[PDB]
Amino acid sequence: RADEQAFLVALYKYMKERKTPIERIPYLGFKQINLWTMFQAAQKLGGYETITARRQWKHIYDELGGNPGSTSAATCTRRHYERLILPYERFIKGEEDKPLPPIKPRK
DNA sequence: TACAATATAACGTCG
DNA sequence: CGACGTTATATTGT
Repeated sequence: RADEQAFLVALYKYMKERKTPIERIPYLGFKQINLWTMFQAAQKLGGYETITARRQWKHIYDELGGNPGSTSAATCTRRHYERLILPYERFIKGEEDKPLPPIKPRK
């Protein structure tokens, strides 16, 4: 929890210095942004790499919770994640550990 | 004003 | 042929 929040406050400074602050990223599919949660959800559903190979965000919506009437709630989150932690998991996957391999065709 | 997010509808794929 | 999943479009809110 605390280190994801610390590294997303560091991203918040860097992304505000890139004309793309969290001040223009108001919500998460159902609830508030809560980055650390959609991150650990994506890391259970196979990182952003299994997500891109399978459109597994519908399953991230499963780890997030239920929201009546949605069929692409977490799908919108994909477009947030690709600017809100896809540029920062680069330190996790380049200078700590790579638990997400490039092998992912489909099923 | 314009931009971003969420919801709904349609299309495609799989069973 | 039917059901499920994914993608695209539209509407609403900030």
